[PDB]
Amino acid sequence: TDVNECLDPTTCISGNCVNTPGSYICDCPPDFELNPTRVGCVDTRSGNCYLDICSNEIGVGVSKASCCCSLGKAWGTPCEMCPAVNTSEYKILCPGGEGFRPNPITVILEDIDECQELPGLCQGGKCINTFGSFQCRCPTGYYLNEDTRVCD
Ligand SMILES: [Sm+3]
Ligand SMILES: [Sm+3]
Ligand SMILES: [Sm+3]
Repeated sequence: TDVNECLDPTTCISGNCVNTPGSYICDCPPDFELNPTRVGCVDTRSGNCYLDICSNEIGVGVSKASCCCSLGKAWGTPCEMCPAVNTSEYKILCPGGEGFRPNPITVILEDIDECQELPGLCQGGKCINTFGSFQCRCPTGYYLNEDTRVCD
């Protein structure tokens, strides 16, 4: 008889498993698509990332997870609000919690590089990417405005 692999927790990352004879299928939620190896779901669309809500663009042409699993509050056009951190939506979009996103091809979790993807988080300063976060240093004479993310 068949193994019901859906009882395995590593099965169908960010997706809904449906057991079949042989292995199983992963049903991806709306806006998500199955990766090449069929072990999980990822949102592969591109869109702008916004700090407020759609305004205050901090990233251009980035994925929704890179935006929303970081400091973004809204993403894309038409504007989609990032899911709140305690919802099932956030669990699906950010399976590794804050600061990380699944590789669009291997679905392996990787650190989001905020300096490469969301430069607007440090307007006018020097950004250093870190594991799970990033650092922003404003040049001498300027200070980080926490609400706008602009050195001054
Ligand atoms: Sm099976
Ligand atoms: Sm829902
Ligand atoms: Sm990072």
